[PDB]
Amino acid sequence: GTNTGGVLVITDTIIVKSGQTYDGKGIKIIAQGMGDGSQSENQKPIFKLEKGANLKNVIIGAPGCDGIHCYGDNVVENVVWEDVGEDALTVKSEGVVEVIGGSAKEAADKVFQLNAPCTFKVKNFTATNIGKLVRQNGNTTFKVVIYLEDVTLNNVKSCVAKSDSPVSELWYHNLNVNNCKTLFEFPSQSQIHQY
Ligand SMILES: O=C(O)C1=C[C@H](O)[C@@H](O)[C@@H](O[C@@H]2[C@H](O)[C@@H](O)[C@@H](O)O[C@@H]2C(=O)O)O1
Ligand SMILES: O=C(O)[C@H]1O[C@H](O)[C@H](O)[C@@H](O)[C@H]1O
Ligand SMILES: O=C[C@H](O)[C@@H](O)[C@@H](O)[C@H](O)C(=O)O
Ligand SMILES: [Ca+2]
Ligand SMILES: [Ca+2]
Ligand SMILES: [Ca+2]
Ligand SMILES: [Ca+2]
Ligand SMILES: [Ca+2]
Repeated sequence: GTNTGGVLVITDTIIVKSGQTYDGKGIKIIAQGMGDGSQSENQKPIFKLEKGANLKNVIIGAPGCDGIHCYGDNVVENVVWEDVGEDALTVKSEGVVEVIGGSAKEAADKVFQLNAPCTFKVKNFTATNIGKLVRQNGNTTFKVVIYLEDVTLNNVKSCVAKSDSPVSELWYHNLNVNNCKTLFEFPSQSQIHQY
């Protein structure tokens, strides 16, 4: 990537507009004044992806702040979270959201937080030292469908995925998990399927 070795220091959330692709070309981003990457719920996202916005080829350095906010129909490709903040990426509004490539590390709690009905696919992705890979917002009963395809996880302190919704589903294909308490916390294990 042509921005590789550059560090971009930002002081506000980067807004990517509907239909646009923000291509970092390998830039590393370090956010200032947007949060400390703790579990405080009051930090800013590094990126806000409007519905139909895409993001690719960015390394997000510490502090991870509130990661990437996705408003739906978003492709997030080859994004590396060096040090996840409060959470890495949140689905804020309905649509399809795909994380393809990249990796995440050092998530004290969630990597992916799903706050609206969505189809959420994680493909060709690695994560190390995480609490949960995927959480549907606690105590909600709207439907998410999660796909984990070619995903490798190491050191999962809580679980791979958690939902409190009976109608939600998780499908996985080529999922490799090392050092994990419990793979899935859903109302019923029959919500979890391979393919
Ligand atoms: O980001 C959170 O703290 C959070 C997200 C979930 O939507 C809520 O259910 C709640 O999660 C609890 C707990 O508060 C949190 O600290 C961690 O232990 O995960 C829990 C979980 O149920 O996922 O808070
Ligand atoms: O709830 C749903 O819409 C779906 O649930 C499962 O995924 C089932 O395999 C589908 O055939 C469809 O019924
Ligand atoms: O009900 C609780 C709220 O949704 C709040 O906890 C959210 O902000 C969520 O943790 C997140 O990080 O998006
Ligand atoms: Ca948290
Ligand atoms: Ca949170
Ligand atoms: Ca958050
Ligand atoms: Ca962290
Ligand atoms: Ca179903």
